[PDB]
Amino acid sequence: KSLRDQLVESIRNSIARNVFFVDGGKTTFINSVVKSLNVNIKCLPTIDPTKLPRHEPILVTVTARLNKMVSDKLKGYRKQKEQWQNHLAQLQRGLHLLTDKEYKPEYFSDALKLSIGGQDLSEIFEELVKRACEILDCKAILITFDDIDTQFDAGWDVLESIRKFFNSRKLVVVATGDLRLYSQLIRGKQYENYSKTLLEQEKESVRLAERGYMVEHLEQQYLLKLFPVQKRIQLKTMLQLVGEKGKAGKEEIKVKTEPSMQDIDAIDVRQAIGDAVREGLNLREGSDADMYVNELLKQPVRLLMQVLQDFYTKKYHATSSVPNLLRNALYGSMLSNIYRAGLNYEQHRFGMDSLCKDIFTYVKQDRDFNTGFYLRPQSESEA
Amino acid sequence: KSLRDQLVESIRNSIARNVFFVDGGKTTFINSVVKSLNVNIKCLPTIDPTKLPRHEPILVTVTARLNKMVSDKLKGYRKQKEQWQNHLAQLQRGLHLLTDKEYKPEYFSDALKLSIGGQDLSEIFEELVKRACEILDCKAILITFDDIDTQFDAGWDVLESIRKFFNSRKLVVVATGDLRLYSQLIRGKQYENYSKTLLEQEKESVRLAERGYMVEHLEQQYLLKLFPVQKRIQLKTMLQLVGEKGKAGKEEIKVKTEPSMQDIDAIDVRQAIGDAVREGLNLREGSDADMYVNELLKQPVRLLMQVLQDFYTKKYHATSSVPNLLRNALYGSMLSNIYRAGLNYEQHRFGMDSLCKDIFTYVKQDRDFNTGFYLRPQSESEALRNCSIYLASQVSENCQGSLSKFLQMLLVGCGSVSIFNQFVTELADREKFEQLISEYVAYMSVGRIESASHWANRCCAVVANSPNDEKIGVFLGMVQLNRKSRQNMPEGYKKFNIDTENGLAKAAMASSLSTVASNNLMDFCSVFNLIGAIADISACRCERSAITNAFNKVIAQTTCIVPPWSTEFSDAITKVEQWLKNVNEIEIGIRPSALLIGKVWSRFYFNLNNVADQHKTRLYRNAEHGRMASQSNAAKIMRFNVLAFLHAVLVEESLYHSVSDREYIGEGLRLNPVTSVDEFEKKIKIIGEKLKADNKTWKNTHPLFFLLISCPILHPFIFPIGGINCSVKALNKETSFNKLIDEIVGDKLLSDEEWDYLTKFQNTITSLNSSTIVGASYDKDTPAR
Amino acid sequence: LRNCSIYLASQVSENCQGSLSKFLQMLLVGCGSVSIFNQFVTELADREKFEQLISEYVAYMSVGRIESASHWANRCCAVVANSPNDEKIGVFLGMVQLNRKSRQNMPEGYKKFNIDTENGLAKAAMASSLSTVASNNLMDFCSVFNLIGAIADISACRCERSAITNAFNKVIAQTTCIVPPWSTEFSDAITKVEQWLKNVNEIEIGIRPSALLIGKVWSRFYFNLNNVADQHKTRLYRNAEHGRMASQSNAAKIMRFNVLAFLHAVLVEESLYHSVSDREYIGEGLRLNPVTSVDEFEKKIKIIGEKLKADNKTWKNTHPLFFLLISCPILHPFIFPIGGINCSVKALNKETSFNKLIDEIVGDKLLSDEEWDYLTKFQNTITSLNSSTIVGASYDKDTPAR
Repeated sequence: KSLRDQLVESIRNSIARNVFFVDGGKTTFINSVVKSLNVNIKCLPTIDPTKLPRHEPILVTVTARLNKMVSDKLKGYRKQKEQWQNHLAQLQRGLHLLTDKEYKPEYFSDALKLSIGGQDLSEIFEELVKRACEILDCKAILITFDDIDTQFDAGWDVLESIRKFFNSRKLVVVATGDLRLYSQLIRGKQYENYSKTLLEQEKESVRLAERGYMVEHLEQQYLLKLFPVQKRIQLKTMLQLVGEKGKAGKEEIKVKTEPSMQDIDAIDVRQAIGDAVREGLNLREGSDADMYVNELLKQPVRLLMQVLQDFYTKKYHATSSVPNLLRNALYGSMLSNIYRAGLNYEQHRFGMDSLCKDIFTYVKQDRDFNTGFYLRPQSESEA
Repeated sequence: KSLRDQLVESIRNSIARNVFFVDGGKTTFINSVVKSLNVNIKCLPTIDPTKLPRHEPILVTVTARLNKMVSDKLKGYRKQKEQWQNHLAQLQRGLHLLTDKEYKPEYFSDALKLSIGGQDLSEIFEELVKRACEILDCKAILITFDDIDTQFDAGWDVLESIRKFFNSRKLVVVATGDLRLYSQLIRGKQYENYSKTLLEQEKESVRLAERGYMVEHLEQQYLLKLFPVQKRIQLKTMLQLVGEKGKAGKEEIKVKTEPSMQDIDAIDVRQAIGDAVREGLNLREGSDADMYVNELLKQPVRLLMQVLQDFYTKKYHATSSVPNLLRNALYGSMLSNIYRAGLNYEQHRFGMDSLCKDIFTYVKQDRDFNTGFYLRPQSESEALRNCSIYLASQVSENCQGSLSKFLQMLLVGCGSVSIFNQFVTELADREKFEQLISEYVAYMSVGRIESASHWANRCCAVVANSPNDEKIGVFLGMVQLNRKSRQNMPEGYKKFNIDTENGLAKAAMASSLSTVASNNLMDFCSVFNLIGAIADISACRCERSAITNAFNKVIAQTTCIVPPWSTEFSDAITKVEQWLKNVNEIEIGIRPSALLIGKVWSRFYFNLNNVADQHKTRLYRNAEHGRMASQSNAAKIMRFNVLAFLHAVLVEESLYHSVSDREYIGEGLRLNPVTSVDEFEKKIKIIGEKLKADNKTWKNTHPLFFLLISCPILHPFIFPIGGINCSVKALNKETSFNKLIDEIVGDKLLSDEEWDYLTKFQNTITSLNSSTIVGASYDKDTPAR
Repeated sequence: LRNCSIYLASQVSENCQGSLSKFLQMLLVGCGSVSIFNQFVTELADREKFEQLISEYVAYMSVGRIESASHWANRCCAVVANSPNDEKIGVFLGMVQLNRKSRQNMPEGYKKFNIDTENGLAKAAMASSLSTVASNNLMDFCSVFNLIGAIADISACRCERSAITNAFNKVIAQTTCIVPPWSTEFSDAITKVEQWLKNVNEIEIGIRPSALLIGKVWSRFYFNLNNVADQHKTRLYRNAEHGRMASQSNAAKIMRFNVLAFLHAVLVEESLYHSVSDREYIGEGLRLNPVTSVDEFEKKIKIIGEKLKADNKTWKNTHPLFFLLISCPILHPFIFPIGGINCSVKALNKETSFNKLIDEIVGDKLLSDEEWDYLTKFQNTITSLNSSTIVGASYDKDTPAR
């Protein structure tokens, strides 16, 4: 992408917070960036916070990956090393601070032997990063964090590590995900600070209202802090990568419907969807088919991938009822949505007795009751 | 800053509680102070309570930093040292007191060996500070605490350490943050002291009330204690550092927009914001742009920094749509605010279907429902005030360069708020009120409209299930025409028939037809549906065939339900095809604001009720032919409803359209054409010959009015049969009203030989005059003399 | 709350200091936003319901987010106009609801209200008080609050003459608003407002009011207002027009005394509770309000008038706010309107001697004798409100004997 060139190239002249955020594929784009960086900038292997050991601070993972990169370099082609070890061991023995149930006085003696005073892990990690940058022939080390949609608790550890430890020039951070998720995490953590019995005592509408405005201000400032607006990345969607109604279509990509498809017969991408929709909905080429296609192009890119692939593979199947094929693909792809709405789960009673009741249920939650039986995709919500 | 000189200099002569508090950049100011101190006062490195190890008392961090400063000094240039060690070790071994789950007796023996008695950590730390002051050649050691906005639990440890340990001359404390946060912390800690089962037992309103007053007194005394009022620091805001309206501006600072900006080209700071706001909101230099800038200057200084930097860097980008740039910057900067309000998160469905629903949601939480569609930043709260400017940017970007989308904004968004107030609020508890809104959205199609005419069709039903006072079919902006020929008429009064109307007059007339299917399937001739029709043939396409079915959608009898709470057109199409091309070339040069669109609606909506009242009580048996100012019929009402639109657009667009720097309308007393065209004949005209002395046309300036006045759909309603006043006095305007219109449109509207019949037929309505209106008894005659 | 009271008193004292516009603001938006709620909105209201009624009353009233004082007064007209009873006359608290449809059979010369027959400043003063409320009938109210709101809006515009021009056009223009969700030709007048605004500008800076003064000025004003709403209510006879007497009242006399009720309220409390002078010049006397005649107003000005001289003081240094208000061209047409002047041998001795005292304060002489003579049997004087019919007014009996 030219947008990944964006991210690389602004990162390049961003060192001559320092955190770049990407909305949203996220994983594929992050990996592309990691590569395009290989004017030197080191890049740690992408960290997936949802796949790490559970109770393991992000600082531990970052330091371990940095240790492997530094030792792999140090190995080829000793004076430098034990003084990398020095900071590694001292960072270690200073790492009880993150994990302890409480403070015990034996840790005072640990804080009085000797550039600020004490055992502040921020300083030790920043010298560790200075170590790594001197050793690796690099200035800044790109700590890149992967999306957290699966389990967004780990996002809090990521945010705290970014705030407290990765705040340094020798580090540039690229995080990705959905900013609503981080909003949620931060707001919940901000509510955590209010004292218990205060919350159970002051329960007038004014108190909840002002505490809401207040957790507002705090969460907003937190996010403007860790994720500067100027450093946030697009990651457009599909409909933006293709034409709207024929008056657009920057960098069309094409999809492949058949096995042979010698990179010339590939029937577009807007087409594949239009053709599935027109065949399986029996809709003609009116503005209504382009309608359904437009809505379906706005989908999470995986959902479109899976529906469009199931349909066409089973279609090859059928040719060694298209609406049956599209219906099966849509049932599987939108399965969580229909199971939300209370529509019929079973395939063995699709028939049409359950179809009418499904439409009535959909109309009931879509309200409407006037154009709802059209089944046009106009509703409040994705589901 | 001179204010940091303040803090340093009062601290300097404050030692010759002792805690200085700073409201709120806090971090930058604190660091500046730490420096300005380097008459000696030692200063510990600034402590950030949110970045310390978790379970670590503030005393530990303070003592460690003091130990490093003392040992770094002690190193250069032994008798003193082991007696610093003595206090360090004894403070240590006396530090189990802060951390223990409980007391164990082995600690008694620790408290009996030997200036007060025991192992009180306060004394040991105060001697440690005396140690450090003797060693370092200083009197007082500035323990400076950094802001805690991130995680304000640590503020409690800070407060307790200040109260119990840093209370000493050899220590001066500078804390910073927001005093509401510390209020919260202290109040919660005070409630902590009340016994459990007491709290679960005494739960009368009096008990909670007195315990509230009581935690009041305690928290207040705590804060007056730890943070003396005389020692609290300003830390002004941005708007105070710059001018209010040009009558201020102490120590202006300037921002830099471009990379080169050789420390002279820096275009101010108030300017950068004013220029972003005026470009991305399309707001002109009126008091409204300085408005938005004033509100945005009051923001947390980081938010302004980030929005103002994103906008201008991406602007450099664009020059190797400004409203798109400002909208993106505002969306990112105010992201938490909009995500609070429940507005659309996604960028991939910004469009304008979600824009109208966003405005309705904002108005719902801003209450108002009367000026809310203005999107002015006036709300209770920071969150909705931010959302207002973000939505203004959304409107400016989405409506830019589109006459269809302008009418959309105007109708769906603003009307979706006005209609609700005056015709749906009479029903509505909060649970019930929102659900009434929920259907009003669902029925109105707000957020999911197909077409503007569809909204207007549904608007007819909503408006038509409330009015009273003799039950006439003369509603807000419409006339309910009789469709059953079962009523005994005086004179030539009879039904309405679409077949006797011809060509464009029929097409214009049929666009306004609206059928509502409650139980009687009436038919309304409504101005909204005509406006909705115009929106639907404004962005179809270059085709002539596409215009054809665009007609057939709005021309055809459109029938809808009341809410759940009560060949022959050949030349007209070329003409609409004509005017659409005319719109297409030159609609792209239109940058409206939520202010302009809201104010055009305000005039239009107001002018509408004057027509709904003045012309209501003038439906006589001979009032037809509308020859006079005090005779009205179904044709005169509709003509002035159409004229009310065009006048509203002309006036506000002469005032609030960012295509021209100034008004061509003049400083005058501004009225609406209700029963005659005095005011409309006027303003066009006074603008008409000013444009020439200014060497301007109706094209370059006043685009929207020019496109609307030139619409063939509107022309039949402008000079209908029986809607033209025929007095010697009244004609001098109306004949001179015609000329001005022709001169703008570029083609001459009615032939004299068509003009003569009017004042003594295609493209002119000839059957609405004698169409009877429901409830109009039509039994009385016009007054004489 | 006791601490909050003194804090808010300090807020009022600081913010209203040196500003006649902000003084009227405090007075109207703040204090009125409380009284109006009591007497016209409490009849509806549970605590959950009560606060929500307040929440809309704030939201509709624009309390906390007002654009202009006239906007508040326009919304105040609707709130006041959805409760009164007892024969359903259009004589409300501080206002008159004028008929706008000429469909009613009149005795005598009674007819509509028309703004076109009024001229120059009289028109401008009259049109400022026009208020339209759009519930279902779009009536028109001539309200003292909107006139006070108008004065506030042309008190802090600026030094310009053009800025005053559109300041007029905002308050002059037909202002139309909804009921709450719970029911060329002005050339010389502008120079004059431009005149009086400069007069205000030099010397408004020397005005330091208190929550006590502002609250007490409102208390007198608000009280005087209901005496006018009752004494003049039951005096609308067919021949009560020309207002020649104390027991004959019309739409012009009611409004004049509503304006006089304001000016008297300011004069009295400001003689008592304004920190610009150490003492009162009003005297230890029994203190009444001008309701049906100007006995009390002719009085206090005067007793203050010649005390100021023995004390070597002027209406400038002492009693600033009253001096600025009495000198406002906007108010003058309502002071001596046609049919609002009592024409009894007894009653005139005050009113002719009421005129002199006013001229001597303002510094310019208000009406020419040859304008004064027509009054006591025309620009800068209201001549069309006398014969303007009021809704509900019987207008059938003329001064019922005994």
